[PDB]
Amino acid sequence: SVIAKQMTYKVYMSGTVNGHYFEVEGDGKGKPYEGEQTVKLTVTKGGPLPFAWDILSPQLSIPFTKYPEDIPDYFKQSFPEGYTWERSMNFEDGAVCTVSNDSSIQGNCFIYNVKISGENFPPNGPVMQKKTQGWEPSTERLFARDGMLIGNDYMALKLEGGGHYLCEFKSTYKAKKPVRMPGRHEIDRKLDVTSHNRDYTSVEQCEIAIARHSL
Repeated sequence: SVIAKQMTYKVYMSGTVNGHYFEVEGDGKGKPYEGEQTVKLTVTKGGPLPFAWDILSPQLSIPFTKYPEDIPDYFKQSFPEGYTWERSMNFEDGAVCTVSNDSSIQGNCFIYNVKISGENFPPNGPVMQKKTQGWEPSTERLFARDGMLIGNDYMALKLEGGGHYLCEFKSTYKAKKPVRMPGRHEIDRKLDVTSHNRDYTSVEQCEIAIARHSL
């Protein structure tokens, strides 16, 4: 098996949010065929971050998605060569993040190299004021276009006080070799920061991701 029942990963993140440069490194692990994973992150430059951790969390592992047998797994198939992706996060207050990734493999361990640029978070908004309280469970909707997978997800951050802060995700996933393409399908996810030190220079997250047919 190119992809084992138990795998680890390494993530290298770098970027700028509202002009603040940072880097994050992480060690992850999980069960690719069960859609379960966890990761432990360390802020290696620019910490403590002056912005909400929640905006980094969806950039920090799609091979850990449970696909049923009858839906081709674009992500697992891409290995050993791997894939890249591009994503924009378009917040309801005009803030935008642009994200890019390379995903490769080293034995039983994935390597992710992720780059983020976030701009125009309002100084007094929930991201710069660290008032977000994690993402709601979501359903990303995916389809094939020219050997790529196109994803869209209407995401929502919880707010201190009980409101929500909306964000349109648009993602394009690109295998490095041609793979068997799936039809239209959806991935249900839950993503949670499970713990952190008090200044978020160490942070742990978990994700459950499961694919199913579209209606």
